[PDB]
Amino acid sequence: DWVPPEVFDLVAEDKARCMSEHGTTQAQIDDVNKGNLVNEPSITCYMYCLLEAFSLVDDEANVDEDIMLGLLPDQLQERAQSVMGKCLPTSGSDNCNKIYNLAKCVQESAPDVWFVI
Ligand SMILES: CCCCNS(=O)(=O)c1ccccc1
Repeated sequence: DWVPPEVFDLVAEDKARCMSEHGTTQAQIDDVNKGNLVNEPSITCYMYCLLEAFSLVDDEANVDEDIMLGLLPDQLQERAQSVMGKCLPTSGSDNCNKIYNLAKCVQESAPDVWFVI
């Protein structure tokens, strides 16, 4: 992807901790990236965890859209803003479910945009 290699070390520790906390496998992360998302806490709570770690969402999974936009290439920022227009605010039964709903909304609307590290 566009995702530059310097992010993967930026995220490394948070990734390990989030996967550990949530019972997440790499296989599940791979699936979300190839389009396949289910409402399983091991993956949905992983995405919430990682978003939180980078201050992209609050304690109720409200998305900080400015921070979110500022971590994207200006190439995408346009298309991202468009997708957040549609898919924000978040809604759901809990923080994990809220991010499931968001991922799903983005994936349907913009395939290029919802990547998971
Ligand atoms: C727009 C898609 C956000 C969800 N992806 S992510 O949670 O893996 C993530 C990506 C980049 C930084 C932090 C978390």
